[PDB]
Amino acid sequence: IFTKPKKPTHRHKLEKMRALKYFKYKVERTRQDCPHPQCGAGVYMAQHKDRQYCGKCHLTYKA
RNA sequence: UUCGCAAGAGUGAAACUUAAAGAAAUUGACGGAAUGGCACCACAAGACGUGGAGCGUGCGGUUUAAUUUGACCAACACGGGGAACUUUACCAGAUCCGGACAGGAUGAGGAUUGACAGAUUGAGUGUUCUUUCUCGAUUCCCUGAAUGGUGGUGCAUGGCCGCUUAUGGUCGGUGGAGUGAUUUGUUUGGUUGAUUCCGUCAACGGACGAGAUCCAAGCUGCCCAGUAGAAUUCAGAAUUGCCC
RNA sequence: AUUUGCACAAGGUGAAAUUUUGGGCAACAGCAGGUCUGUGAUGCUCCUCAAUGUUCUGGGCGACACGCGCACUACAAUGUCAGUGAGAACAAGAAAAACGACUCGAACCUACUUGAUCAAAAGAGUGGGGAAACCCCGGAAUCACAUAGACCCACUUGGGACCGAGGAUUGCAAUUAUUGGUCGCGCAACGAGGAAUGUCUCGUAGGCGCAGCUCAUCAAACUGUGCCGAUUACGUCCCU
Ligand SMILES: [K+]
Ligand SMILES: [K+]
Ligand SMILES: [K+]
Ligand SMILES: [Mg+2]
Ligand SMILES: [Mg+2]
Ligand SMILES: [Mg+2]
Ligand SMILES: [Mg+2]
Ligand SMILES: [Mg+2]
Ligand SMILES: [Mg+2]
Ligand SMILES: [Mg+2]
Ligand SMILES: [Mg+2]
Ligand SMILES: [Mg+2]
Ligand SMILES: [Mg+2]
Ligand SMILES: [Mg+2]
Ligand SMILES: [Mg+2]
Ligand SMILES: [Mg+2]
Ligand SMILES: [Mg+2]
Ligand code: NA
Repeated sequence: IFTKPKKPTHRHKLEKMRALKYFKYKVERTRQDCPHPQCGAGVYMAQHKDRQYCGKCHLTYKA
């Protein structure tokens, strides 16, 4: 017998057009690129309401 | 019912129950039955102990969430088992899939992987949520069947080990004897640790085991040493005579 | 003892005199002996995604009124301390398709020196060794000492169990003391052990250490090794 609720398995979410919202004829990238040279271009830092985050190298820029 | 003084004797069922009971021989095993041998896992002559104390360790019991389990001469410092984590098989929790593959959904208008921060939490563990980034077709979702398991069953097994069993034991062929199971060979005697030999003989011929082989140790030959040593010369240095 | 034969007993010879000594191997039949906890040995069966798989965290396998088997230490003067001497043998020792340099280095063992103008245990350097090469002339302790040393028959300078404080080391982690080292505790029993019971015949028993093994750390275990070394019998079938 267990008392804690069962932990669900993590499912990946999606935006279904996530590349469109990164860019903005003239094209501008709405996401600041990763300054880390290893990640390079094409890796965009996340835009959280608190800080910026890189998916590859986990670099974090606090506001 | 007859006989008897009586004890009883003669005569003599059935109901019911039961698959054997018996008989003679054979091979084992056993004997508080004989005979001959043998062993310090036996004794004799003894020696050191153990059993008494403290402590180490293993086993049991008790306790515990768990105190994981096997083994009870031939279990108990034994599983090479002297476990802090691991080991670990037990207990309280928490991850991962290491469910290949096949079939069917979703699916690059994205199947999926991994994560900073703040919460969850034992965890500064993305284990889960909020949040979005990231990786891209490796996964994920469902059914089947696979996989792994110090899960069971050693009374399903292999292999290995222990023990019977440290003694001298074991088996055919052909021949003899019995209806046969079986027996002789494989033996009365002496000898040997020895079914070891010598003799004897309804046997003769063999095959294992014992012995032999093998490994060390003690004596020794050859060979050999800038990875072993020795002796002898010079050269240096030390003691040097009255001392008690 | 002997018709013979097979042999035996003493003594010679000899390093060795009867399976030379000690081991290894060891038949045929078996046992419902043990092992499914060695294996990618294995049949059947059980679990299999909040798993009996796997990993991680923490506990446990060590818990203690007790019983039992094995071992270690003792009960002291054939002694305990303190000092000095002479003196073994088996043995072990370091690493990669990875880490740095560019094939070599480091892991392992050990010697020497310092620490040290002041305890041990440490900590550090400098070398050496792939092991007949370094350790190493392997300074083991039982032992010895005419050491003119202390103790003097007492649970005592026997015994060293239990426990308290300091400090060091191994490890990612030492609390349930990991293990050494220091000062205390010693007033914990134990003064030779009932009934029963184990092993042993010569370099043996007993006593004494040392190495390997398990091992990052830890031996009262085991597997070997050497050292000091006897009493007794060399017989029997009374017991098993
Ligand atoms: K016949
Ligand atoms: K037999
Ligand atoms: K002390
Ligand atoms: Mg009558
Ligand atoms: Mg005898
Ligand atoms: Mg026996
Ligand atoms: Mg044992
Ligand atoms: Mg664990
Ligand atoms: Mg298995
Ligand atoms: Mg069996
Ligand atoms: Mg078997
Ligand atoms: Mg016969
Ligand atoms: Mg005889
Ligand atoms: Mg005979
Ligand atoms: Mg145990
Ligand atoms: Mg003392
Ligand atoms: Mg052991
Ligand atoms: Na099985």
